Amino acid sequence: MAPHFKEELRNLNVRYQSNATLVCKVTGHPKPIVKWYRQGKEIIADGLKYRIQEFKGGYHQLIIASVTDDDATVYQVRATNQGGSVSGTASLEVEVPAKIHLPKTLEGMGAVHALRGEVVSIKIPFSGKPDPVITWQKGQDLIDNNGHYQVIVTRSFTSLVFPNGVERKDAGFYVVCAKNRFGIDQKTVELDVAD
Ligand SMILES: [Cl-]
Ligand SMILES: [Cl-]
Repeated sequence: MAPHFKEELRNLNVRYQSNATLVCKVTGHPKPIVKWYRQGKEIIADGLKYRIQEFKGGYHQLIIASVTDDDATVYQVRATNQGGSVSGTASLEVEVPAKIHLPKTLEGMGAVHALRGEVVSIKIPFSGKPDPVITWQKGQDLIDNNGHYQVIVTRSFTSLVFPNGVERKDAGFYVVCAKNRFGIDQKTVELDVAD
């Protein structure tokens, strides 16, 4: 009997830093040998990031520890005997709730100290999967790109920039917010401007 997946690999949605477990059940005679792959590159069990467990009745399990977005990909499992070889595939998607990560806080909030005319960037790392929506406000007036401010949003941070150089009036309290479907998080940064 050529190998068969009696129970196929399942797609997984797993929360960041948890362990992800991929399981399948394999039939075949002679008993198939199972290899595991991350996007087409063989995974070698090392006992730490990757562990393999096999049980009676043809069950085969891979445990991927402490899952990062790096682990969020397509996985293959292959079963092979002298009668044939077949693979199954599943995806792992890693849910990270939206979150703002202030490098430095003073008295509760972020703080940026600037001199007049300095081209300031308020740079704010964040997390979230799905990628979150980002907004900035000053107190409570939304900011988009106009003639005064520029917003940068990349995969991992957002920056509020004062491309024309800060003016004394730029002093105040800026609120940055990251939102996805696993949640919302906001933080405030105080800017002060020195002359
Ligand atoms: Cl990036
Ligand atoms: Cl000014």
